[PDB]
This record gives sequence, C-alpha cells and structure tokens, in this order.
Amino acid sequence: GVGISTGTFNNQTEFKFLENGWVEITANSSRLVHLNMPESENYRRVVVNNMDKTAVNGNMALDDIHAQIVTPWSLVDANAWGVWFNPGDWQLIVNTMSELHLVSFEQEIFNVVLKTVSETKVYNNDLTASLMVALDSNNTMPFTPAAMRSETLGFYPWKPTIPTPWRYYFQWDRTLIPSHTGTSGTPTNIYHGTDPDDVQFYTIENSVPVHLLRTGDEFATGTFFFDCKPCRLTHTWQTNRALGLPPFLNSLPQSEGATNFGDIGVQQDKRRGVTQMGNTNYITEATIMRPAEVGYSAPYYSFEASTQGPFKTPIAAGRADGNPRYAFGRQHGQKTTTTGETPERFTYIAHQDTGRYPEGDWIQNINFNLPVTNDNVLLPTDPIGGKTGINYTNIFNTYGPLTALNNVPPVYPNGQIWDKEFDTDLKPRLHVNAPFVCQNNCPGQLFVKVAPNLTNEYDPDASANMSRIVTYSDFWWKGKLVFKAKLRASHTWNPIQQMSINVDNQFNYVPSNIGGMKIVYEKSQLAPRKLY
Amino acid sequence: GVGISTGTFNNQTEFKFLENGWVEITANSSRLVHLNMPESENYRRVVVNNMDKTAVNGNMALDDIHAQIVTPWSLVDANAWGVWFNPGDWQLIVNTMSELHLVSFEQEIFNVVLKTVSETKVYNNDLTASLMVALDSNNTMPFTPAAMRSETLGFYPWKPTIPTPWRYYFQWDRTLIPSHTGTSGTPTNIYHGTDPDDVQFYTIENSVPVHLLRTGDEFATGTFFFDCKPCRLTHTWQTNRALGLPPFLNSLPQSEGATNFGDIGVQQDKRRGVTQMGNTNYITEATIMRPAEVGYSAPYYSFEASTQGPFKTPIAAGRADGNPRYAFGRQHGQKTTTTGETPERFTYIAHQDTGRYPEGDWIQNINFNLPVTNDNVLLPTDPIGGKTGINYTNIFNTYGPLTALNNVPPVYPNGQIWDKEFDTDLKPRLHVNAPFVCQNNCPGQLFVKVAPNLTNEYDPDASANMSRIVTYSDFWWKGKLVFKAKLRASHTWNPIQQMSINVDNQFNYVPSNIGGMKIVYEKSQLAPRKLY
Amino acid sequence: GVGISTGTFNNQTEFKFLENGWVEITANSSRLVHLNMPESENYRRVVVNNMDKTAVNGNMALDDIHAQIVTPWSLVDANAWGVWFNPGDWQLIVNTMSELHLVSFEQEIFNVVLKTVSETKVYNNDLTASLMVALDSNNTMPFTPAAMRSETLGFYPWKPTIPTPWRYYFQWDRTLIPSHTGTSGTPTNIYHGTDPDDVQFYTIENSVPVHLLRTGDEFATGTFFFDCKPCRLTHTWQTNRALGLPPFLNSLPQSEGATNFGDIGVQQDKRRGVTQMGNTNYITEATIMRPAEVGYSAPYYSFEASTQGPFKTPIAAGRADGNPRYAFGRQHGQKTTTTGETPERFTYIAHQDTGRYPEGDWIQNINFNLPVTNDNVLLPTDPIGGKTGINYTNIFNTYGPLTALNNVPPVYPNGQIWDKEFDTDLKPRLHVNAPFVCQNNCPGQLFVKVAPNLTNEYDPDASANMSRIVTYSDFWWKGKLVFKAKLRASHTWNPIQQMSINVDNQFNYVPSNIGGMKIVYEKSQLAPRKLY
Repeated sequence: GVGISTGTFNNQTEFKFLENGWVEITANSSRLVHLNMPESENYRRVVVNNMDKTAVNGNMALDDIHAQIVTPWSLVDANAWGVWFNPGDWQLIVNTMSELHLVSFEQEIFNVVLKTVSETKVYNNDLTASLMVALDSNNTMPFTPAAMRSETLGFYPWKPTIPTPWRYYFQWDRTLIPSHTGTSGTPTNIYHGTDPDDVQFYTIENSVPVHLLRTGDEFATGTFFFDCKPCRLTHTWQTNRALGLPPFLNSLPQSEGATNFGDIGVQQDKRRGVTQMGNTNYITEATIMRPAEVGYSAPYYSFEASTQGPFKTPIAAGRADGNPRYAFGRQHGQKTTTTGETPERFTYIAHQDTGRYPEGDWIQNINFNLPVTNDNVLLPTDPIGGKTGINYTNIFNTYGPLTALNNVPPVYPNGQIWDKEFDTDLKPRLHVNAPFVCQNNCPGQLFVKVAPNLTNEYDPDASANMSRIVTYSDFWWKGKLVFKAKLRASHTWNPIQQMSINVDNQFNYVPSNIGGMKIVYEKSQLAPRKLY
Repeated sequence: GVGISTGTFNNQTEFKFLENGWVEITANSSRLVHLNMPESENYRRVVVNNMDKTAVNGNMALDDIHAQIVTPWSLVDANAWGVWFNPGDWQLIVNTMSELHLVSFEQEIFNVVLKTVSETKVYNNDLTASLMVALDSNNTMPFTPAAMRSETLGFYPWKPTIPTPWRYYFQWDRTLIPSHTGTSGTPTNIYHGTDPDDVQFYTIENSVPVHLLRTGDEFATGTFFFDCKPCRLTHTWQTNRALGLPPFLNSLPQSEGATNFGDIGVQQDKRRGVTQMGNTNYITEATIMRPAEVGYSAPYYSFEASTQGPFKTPIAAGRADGNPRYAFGRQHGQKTTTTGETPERFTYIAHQDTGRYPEGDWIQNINFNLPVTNDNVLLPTDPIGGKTGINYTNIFNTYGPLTALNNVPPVYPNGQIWDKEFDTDLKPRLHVNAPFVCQNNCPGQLFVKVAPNLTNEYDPDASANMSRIVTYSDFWWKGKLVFKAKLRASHTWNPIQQMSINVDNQFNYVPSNIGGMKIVYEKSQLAPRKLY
Repeated sequence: GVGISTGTFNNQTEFKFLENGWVEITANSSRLVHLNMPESENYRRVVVNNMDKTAVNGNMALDDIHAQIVTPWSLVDANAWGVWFNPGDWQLIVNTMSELHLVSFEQEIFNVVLKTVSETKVYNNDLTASLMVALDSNNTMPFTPAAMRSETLGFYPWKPTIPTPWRYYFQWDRTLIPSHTGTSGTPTNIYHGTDPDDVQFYTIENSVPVHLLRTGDEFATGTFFFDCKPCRLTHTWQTNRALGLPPFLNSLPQSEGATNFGDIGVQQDKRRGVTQMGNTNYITEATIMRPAEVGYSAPYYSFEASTQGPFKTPIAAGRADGNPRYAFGRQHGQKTTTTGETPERFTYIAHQDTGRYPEGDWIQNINFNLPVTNDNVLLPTDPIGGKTGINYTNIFNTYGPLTALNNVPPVYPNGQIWDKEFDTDLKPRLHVNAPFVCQNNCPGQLFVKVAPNLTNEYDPDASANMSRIVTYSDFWWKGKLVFKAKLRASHTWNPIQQMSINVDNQFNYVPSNIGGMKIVYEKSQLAPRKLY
C-alpha cells in the first residue's frame, strides 16, 4: 500500500579487492528527483532561427539555427562522473589505479510521491495519480547525452535535482555563406525547411512500453553490461623526439650546473644513422627516422557546412584548440551560494603531450640547403591568401597511417562516462566527448513524466489546451555503476605526480558558512607511461 | 499498510536470576521522539570565535573557539543511565549487586507518523513522506556521546523527547598565550584557520546506508554485543596508611571513651620493620614500606595547550578538584515545573578514598633531620615563582609505576554507560567519562532526518534556499540494554551503607501537585570492598 | 669450483595483492660490500675522556666520556628504510596503504672475492683466503642498530658500501656535577673506572659459530619471522579540544566569509554539560569533561644523571624539542658529489598533533576566580628558581593514566625499521627510534671479518703486533624483507594530503649532470585518522 517504503538510499562507493591487483568499484548513487508537469501534453516542432545575430557580417560562428521536437517527457541522465564519485573517491582512483574498465550499470526509481497544488497554496497528496516511466532498452529513440548541455543529475547527494526536459533534433536544411566585416553585400543566410526523405518523428508512446507507477511501487532496470576497451588513467610524455635511442654523448660534462651541457662529439654530416630525407647527409636530432608520428597537426578553427549549417571540426588533442571548455551551473560544481546567471568555467589542459605547437612548424623545399633562404621556406609568420592573420598551419593536416593518438582523458566532475558508437558503416576511431564508447548497444535512456490529472470540464473536441489539475512529483532515483580497475605499480625510481589537498585548494572541498558547496576539476591522468 | 501498528512500547526491566549468583538485568526503554525538519538541508561549516571574551585578560579558561560541521541530521543517543533505569531499579542494582557487565544493546524505531503544517494552523498527515534513518554500524562517523552536553533522550518514560541536532568538530588552529589581569599588553590571541593536512569532512549520505521508512514499516538494529571488563559497584577505602599489618600494641586501653588511646610500646627509632629510607632509623606509619601507592597527586587546575587551544588536564580521582560537576536540563532531571534557563547542578563526591588532600602534602630534604627546619621543607604554604596563590602541589605529579586506581563510578542519571576506545597506538588506562569502554567496536550511532518535502516552485539552479513543506514527525523508539551482574555477599559483621528513602529525600521520588517530576543523583558505589 | 657464480642480484620491489585488501610487499635489496682487513686483530678496551671540552663550565651536555670494546669484526646492518625502498615505492606505500605489518627478513652473502695488494700497486686474487661470517641467531651479543649513528648499508643499489666496524659499550662509572658560566670553580668531573659487578666482555669467536667462506661458497641467513604489532601510516588530528559533541549553535551565520562567525546562544554560566571542576559553574570548551588526554607535556631539554653520566631524557612526541633531527652522509642521502665533511640534516616535523605548545600552558589556583589576579596564576613567563629563562613548563609533567599516544612514525630513508625490546622486567610502552619493536627475539646481527693471511715471519712470542699480507674482500650482500599492508579507503568527501613530485622538489629525485644523487626525506603518516 501507500505507507510501505519501496527501496533504500545509497551513495557508498565500495572498493572490493580481487586477485592480481584488480578492484571492483561499486559506485552506488542516489538522488531525490523533482519533476513538474510539462508545459503541454503535445509534441511541438519548433524552429530556432537567429538571423538577427548571423545577419551581422562576421558573426557566422554564432549560428544557433536548429529545429527540434519538444517532447512532453523528461530524461533522468546519470552519465557524468560527478554523479558517482565524491572528490576523495576520485583521488583514490586517479592516484592508485592505472587502467579502468566499465562493468555494469543499473537504475531504480522508487518511493514515488505525487502532490497537487491547490488554491495562498495548499499541498495535498495525489494517492491515486501516477508517474509515467519509460526505459528505451532497445535504443529506439535518438541518443542524447545530457552532459554536453550540463543537464545531468546533480553531484551532491543532499541537494534534490531535476530531470532535463527532453528534446531531440528534427531535420532541417540551412545555408550560411561566410562573410567578414566590410563585405558590404548581403550573404546568403536562409532556412530551407526540411528534406521530406529525412523526416523522423519519434514518440515515446509508440516506441517503448510505459509503466504507470502510482506511489507504492518501484521500477527497476535490468543490469546492463558493457564491452568497452579500457580507459587509461596514465598519460604519455614522449613526442617524436623522445622515441628511440638518444645519440652517444662522446663529451660528457666534468662539473655540475645547468651551464655545463653535454656535447655530441661528431659533425652532423658525418654521423651514423638512418633518415628519410634521402638527399640529405645531416642526421640531426630532428631528422633521424622515428618509427611513427605521435599526434597529428589539424586545421584548427575551420568550419565545414553540411546541409544542416556550419560546425567546428573536432580536434583530437590540444597543445588553445583541442582542450574542452566545460561550463556549468550550481547543480554541477559552481558555488551553490553564487548569485547570477553567469556559469563557472574551466579549460581542461590535459597532461598528455600528444598535441602540437603550430608556431614551431615549418615547410621547406626538397633541395634542403640548410641555411634556408626566404623563398625556400614557408613559415607560420607567412600569409596564406593575403590574409595576415591566417597562416598555413590553420589549413595544414598531417593525419596519416603513421599517426598515433591517445583516447581523450576523463574530465571529473562534468565530463561524460560513456557514449554510444555511431551507426555508420565506417566508424570513428575515438569519441572526443567520452572515454568509453559502447560498441553495439548502450544503456537505455530513462524517460519520466507525470500522467495527466484531468479537470472535470475536459472536452477533447475543443481546441484549447486541456485543463490539468496542477501536480508535481518527487521520486528517489538509485543507481549502481560498477568499474573494474587495476592498481598501479611503481616502475620508476622517482615519485609520480599525485592529486593532493594543499593550502591553495583546501576550501574547495568543504562547505562555507551558509552551506556554499563547490566541486572543482581534478585531472584524471597523472602518472607517466612509457610509450616506446 | 497504513493502519497497522508496528511495535509495542515497553519500559519494564526484568531481573532474571541465573545459577551461581548472577542476574541478567534486561533494561527496556521506550520513547516518543519528536523531530522537526532541519533549518537547512546543506552541510554548513561554522567557526565560533569569542575573541571578545578571551581578549580581556584573565579569561583564558573561557575559550570557546572551535569549528564544527553543522549537519542536517539528528542523532538518537541512549548512552546514559537515566534512559534505562528508574530510581527503584537503580536502588535494587546498587544495594544488592557487587559488579556489573554490559551484555548487549539494540534499538528499534517503530510507528512513524509524518505530519505537515499549513497556515490558525491545520495539521494534516502526509502518508507519502518518509523519515530518513541511518545506522553507523561500522563507526565510520565521528563519535559524539550526547551525555557530555546533556542531549540524550529524556529520562521519563511518559514525556516525549527530542533528538540532538548533530554536529562534529572540524579542524582549526589557535594560539592563546595566557595573561593575568594587569598585564602590560595584549597577548597573541589569534585564529590560524585550518591545516589542509587534517581536513576530514564526513557526510551521512556518502558513508552509511539510509532507509526511507514512511509511516508503515520499522527500522531495527541487530543485537550489538559488548565485551567490556566489569564495572565494580563497590568502593575502596584503604589509603597507603591502611595497607598491611598494623603495629603491635603493648599498652591496650583499660577503660572506655575516646580519651583512652592505646600506645605502641617501643621508641620509634627502636621499632622493627621495613622502611624505604636508607639513611633513617625511624620506623613510623608514614615511613614504613607499603606494597604500592593508591592514587596519585596530579597538577590540579592545570590548563594545557595543543594546536587547538587550551584545555584542562583531566584527573582520574578527586578528593573539590577532580570530582565531576553535571549541569542538566528539564528533560534530564531538573524539576520540570521550574521556570528559567538555569540548569540544575550537582557535584558527584564519590565515596572512594583514592584521592589526595593537597594541603597535607610536603617534601623535605634527603638528610631528614627530624624537627625539620624552615630551609629544609617545602610546604603548601610556600610560593612557587613568588606567586602566593600557587604552592608546589599545583605543579606536582607523582604518577608512577606503583600507582593503583579504580575506574570512575557510574553516575546516575546523567553519566555515560559506554565509551569508544581511542584509535591511538597506546591507549589510556581508563576513560574519566564512563565505566565501560568498548575495546574494538561500539554501538552504532543512529541518525534520523525527515526527507525534503519539496514544493512545486523548486529550481536547483536558484541561489536561495529550497522551499519546503513544513513537516515534522513523531517516531517511537524502543531500546533494550542487557546487563549481567553478581549478587553481593555479607562478609563483614557490620552492615553496609545503603540507599534508602527518608524524610529528607522523600518527595524527590514522587510527582508534585501539578505533576512536576525530578530525578536526584544517587551514589553508585555504596558497599565497601577490601583493597588488600 | 672457483668460477661458478653463487647467486643473483635483485633490487626489485614486488607488490603482491592478497584477499581482503591486503598487499604483500616484498622488498629485495642487493649491495656490493667492501671490507678491508682490521687495523689490528686484538680486542681493544678504549676509554674516551673529553675533559678538555666539558671542564669549561656550562659545557655539560657535551659529555662524550665513555668506554667501549673496539672489536676487529664489522657489522652488516640493513635496519633502515632507505636500504629497501626507493622514493617511488615509498610514495606508493604512504599514499595507498593504511597500516603496515612486518613479516620476515632473510640475508645472504654470495660471490665472495678476496684480493691482496703488493707494491705502483698490484692487485692479486687470493684463491685460498677466506671471509669469516658469523650470524648471532640467539642475540648473545648486544644489539647495535647502526641507523642511530647513520652507518647502515648505503641506500643506492648501484654504489658500493662499506660495513661499520663493530664496537659495544663497556661499563664505566662517572660523575659530572653541572655548572653554569661563571660558576665559582671547577666542579666534580671525574672518571671513576669500572664496577667489577657489571663487567661484560664478549667475543664473537666464543659466542657464535663462525663460517669460513673462500670464494665458491655462500652463507644464507634463514627466514626470521617477526610478530610486531602494526605500524599505522595515518595521523591523528584530534587533540582534546576536538573530542566529543561540539556545543550547539543557535546563532548560525547568514552570510559568507571568514569574518562572519557563528555564536553559541547560551551564557557560559547557564550552559548545560559536564566538567571536572566541583566549584566552577562555568562550562566552556576548555573545561568540559573530555574522555581522556591525547598527548602529554614533559620536561623539555631535561638532562638526567645515571651512574654513567648525564643523558637527554627522551620525549614521546613533539610539537622544537621531541622532533628527531638526523645527520647523515653521502651513502645515506646527502648529495653524493658534494665536497666537504659537513653532514646533511633535517628535522622530521611529524604531522601528528599529539604534542604540546608550552607557551600556552597555565596553572591557576583552586578557587578559580575568572579574571585571574597575578598571585593566583602561574604562567610560562614567570621565573622558577629565580631563573628568568627556565619556567615551570620545563619542570612540568602531565603524564597520567589518561594519556593516549601514537607510536613513532617511520622516517624515510634514515630511520630504523625494527628494534629489540628491552630485557627489563617492565618494558616501555614505545621506542622513540623504530616503529616496530621485536617482542621477544629480533633478527640476528651478522658480523663479518677477513681471516688473517699471516706472513712467514709470525711468532706469537714477539712483542710487536703480527704481520699480515695486506688483503681485502668484496662480497655481494642480498636481503629480502616482507611487509603486509592494508590499502586505504576514502571515508571523507575531501581528498587527503598526498606525496607528490612538483617543480620545487623535481630535481631531488633524478641524477645530476656528473652523476650525483640524493634522497630527500619523505613524510610517512599522511592521511588523517579519527580517534573518536
């Protein structure tokens, strides 16, 4: 009946140790989730069109034109690290573990409460009303990770949280020709509507069964199981210069200090080795044949425009370009006592040295007369197409068979845990948004809604919105995400980098006078790893 | 369902008589515990700083500076004697039983009722809301015995009671250089913040499971089992002067009265026996060797300072130095019909003679010429450091390998029953606050809270505190605390001191005209026992 | 056979993971040890008498007068942390473990080579000479921890080492009456000789069976197994002021910032609680009855005289006094390429707050009037004995039955691992120099010597010392030490302090331009632990 509890609340992280240095990290999590009824029971097709902003020349990158189907449902999304680990648990993981697997995931909605607002205000229990709950176990609906809009569940167990009102992308065609300031024409900036071939109008009611939980009942998902390749909590320092055997230092220093450098004792054009610039006798530090290329140069800040308008091309690793800029509100790390709509932001400068420094690059003629003349060398200071501010590195691309990369690091507390693989025939090698990629299916999105409490005056043949007795739900969500992780080993003599509390960062991890609480970014990959 | 009770109030105590002179005393205690919702859901960090009162010189001992983590949860603490035994039961224990063991302890919360307040006031039941209940079975939370503040459950079975709002100490660093009145200038009274090395921030949600009871189901703790050493309900009178064989008396008195003393026959330098004064022939009751020292002189009213500011050095046995002074409110013994904030107070003058009388002490020179001259004896009339008010016994310690001591007596009704042993590598001989001390684990602290009963207006991103439906709960708590105790035997001819109702103390044990009740303090070690 | 190798070098650390969160840590250590022949074969009794330095008044603590037996043997001592663990392994231990047991120890000598020098210098193999090796399995000889003098095996595997020449204390009687500068005359400073009742002359030749290893043979000390209680790698932040339930705060702060404190609502004389002060109604955080006493005050820089001369009385834990100060050489952590004789030094400021701050002490009269008048309070500024520098806290001792204490922390690399328990009938609670103390037996000391290669001219009747063929030995030593440690768990929300490499300490842990090395000290007890 009504008065019997339908479950329990758990936010314990349990570390169970196993054979051979493995640990099973059972990250229990639980939250009180609050849900108002939808603005309308209908599905809407809404077009956003900021021609007011993009019609100003030069503001082409501020295009927000898109079409979306607004759904009368809300999504309970736990796909962010902050939902699962408090910072001490994260410290234990990143300091102690080396590689990290994702094992299982399960959810439960329980202790549903429904309450109506009446008349001053009087709140009364709707013991007869129901909470509609759907689990897209078959991945029928379009996938939408809430982390990329900072819309996941909250990161504090003691604060209630809300689900995101769900929406998905309808198809549209849009063209936006680039223009700079002072072009003095009108660029073609128009919206073409929808290709009829590519129309899709999903609905929760047709796609998936819906359970009508009243108050004394509980919903439990199955125990999902992943098959992902490992994430690694260790970074690589070795660029191309670091791979392989250094040259023999024939003349070592005889006294201490920084000024006493060591010298290679043989002329550069009578050294012994192998090089790929075959016409050149010089075997330098920079020209000797390495096995492969670590990382790749990319055309940074370039936009392709498919039919759906311009978009920034992704970059695998940063030096700046590449390093993501997470921005988030008060559920998700900002000081909860802050006043204002301005979000807190950080750029995650990853530890991995896989990236590039474009100002050091250059191209030069095949003849390779080493005291290069200006005509024989193309430098980052040189213009392309007459534009002083654009140089060749902005358009350059060195991706090739010899390129070697690392998967993107975890980004606690805001970043994703998992993402689903593309449905394409040829599939991307790495996802820039999440470390683990579900290979063939991913956890079903859990959609939640409060059923219509109709008024006695309702008449479906009338055109106006149906009068609904105002009702809202509070319900408890429980989740259990299991990881399998390997404890590290101290291969090297020296101590490694480790996450630590210090005088500077102390008060980020304890509340203020008035319960002001925050969570700060903590770097996931700390220990160096021998790439070669 | 809703309408079915889930437990029986029981405040009896059985005395079950086992073979071989042991009684299993089962104490049951039941209380209606009333719980308002917390002032704020967020964990707060609050520093208290009475610089204003400690900056005036001489007020060093009034130092109240501390930091604490004010917590939404409230604690149900039953660790006091008055919760379990009434004066009649306590009489039957102390008057008849020589030693007392703890056996087991268990708790049950039952018959939860949740109610909501709406503005005149109308009180309505909320069958959907839930009491949040958590048990720290693992003792992972910081231990907080409520008896030291007199915030335990109430000691009357009929009155309802309230649980203590929970809080625990945080790190802080402080220096308070002392100063008498008339000091030239201000001492360094300053607060240094918190060491990052020492930060521990605990939360119930991340540490222990939590149960969302609602109105219809119970929470029950398994039978915890103690292993503590016996508390002995009998006191020792024998000072060093009363250990061993008294001297032989040659001239016994021949008539009655106090004037007719008996005399030892032979001169003090011609007596026989063992002294521990190698250069002295006088054998006297002060000088004759004894097996060991009962009790120890300790530096009385010595305040001692750590990183966290000054504190009193505790003392194991009092004579009024050392003897504990309890201040307590109307839940816990004061006459309930009295007005005013002012607590009732007693000082527990224990029977046992393990204490000291500092004004009688003295130290004299090794040479030990008998009628000791002024220069050769240091008396308690003599000033250390020129301070007339501070004689040597204030600065004096005689703890040693020969010190013998008793455990602290039980104090009824306010004294603690059990206490947790320290996680130090070297553990103290006794705790001055409770007779029994848990060797390896102690009963789990029971935390309670009422869930956030939100309103429709809630937005987690809003800076202001969440709007909550004003909720309170009453839940019946039932405890069962089992002891095992040994019946005494009459070894002496003479009868022993006993607790008794008399014309003076009569009306302390029955209610007043308007139903006021009190519980006076009762002495727990009445029968004398043989030390040697 | 001469040429067959007799062992294998091993300096690896294996971290082997057991059930239930235990890690078996197998530290292997291997060294080359160089042993010249003794200066003379005879046992020598030598007395050191530095009257030239201590006859100057005030040079009392510079007393070095002692007697010792200078023994031809040399001791191979591995009893120090740096012999076994490098900084990376120690980082893993301190950052990831919680308690650390000590399991077993074994030793080996292998690949012995003997050589002789003939006059330019010619080096010739001594195929027939032998190295005397003696294990004192029964501990007949006095235990002699070389780490006290910083003469253990060196901490670098790739650098040879030399063993300490063995010596032990003979008995001597001494009196040194102290004096200050400007004392009237030369005080008693005399060497009395030796008490015949206490004479003990030990020879390795008579007390242990001596093995003779030529070149093709080994000696393997079988596995000794310890039974020591665990060392804890966590530190206790709570002092007495932070034990128990904090006082309830009525005036919670309503705005951010350190300058907005909370306040207790109730006046100090109307405040509920318990105090060990029978005549004081003021309950305050200094006076409230804590369970026991964490730490203790001791007479700081007190020197005490035995039969054999003055010595520093030791202190269990420091704030300064009590904190150990190490002086160590090139083998044991100093920059190996430094010129000069001066040792490198550090003072190990342990993280535990069990120490005292003597400037905050005060003692006040039993009446306890609050604005204390000068006569009624003794401060650390007041003179005692008429001396202005010495104050009462130099004499004071707070040690009592209520004292709780922590064991000595590990000090990496120069501190001991184990030490032998004293043979006294009552044994100390702790040792100030090793974390583990062997309960009944401790691993045997290994004494090494190169046997005499006599010349043909030898005659025992000759007055002069014998003639020897100048010879020395190099032998490879290997040892294995096994620990059993428990991995930590993240109880707190907040991260803990952790050992890390950073820009300040980066070049401490890696070799220099001309191959220098150092080992900087590293703190053991990092993570906080709760007492109560």
